[PDB]
Amino acid sequence: TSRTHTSEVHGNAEVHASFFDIGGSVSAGFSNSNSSTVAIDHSLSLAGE
Amino acid sequence: TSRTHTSEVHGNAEVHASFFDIGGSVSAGFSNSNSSTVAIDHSLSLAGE
Repeated sequence: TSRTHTSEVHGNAEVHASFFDIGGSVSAGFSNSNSSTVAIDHSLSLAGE
Repeated sequence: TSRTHTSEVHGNAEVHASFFDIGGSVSAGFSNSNSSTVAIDHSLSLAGE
């Protein structure tokens, strides 16, 4: 059982160049991810000697 | 318990082709993280010999 909480961000860039228009930008934001993960695992093991 | 800190660099470049439209979108990105990773694991066993 894992209540794994990951809080992230966004960041990039972008520019524009042309015959007419020159522009730019920067991508920016925020994030928060959480994964409510549960599982189950069975196992056999047979050993000889 | 755990605490992931995933960082990143990037560098990108795209150009779109149209009739009278042109432009180069050269990019670069970076996005860090402040996470929280935790889990509770149970187990039984039965070793019969």
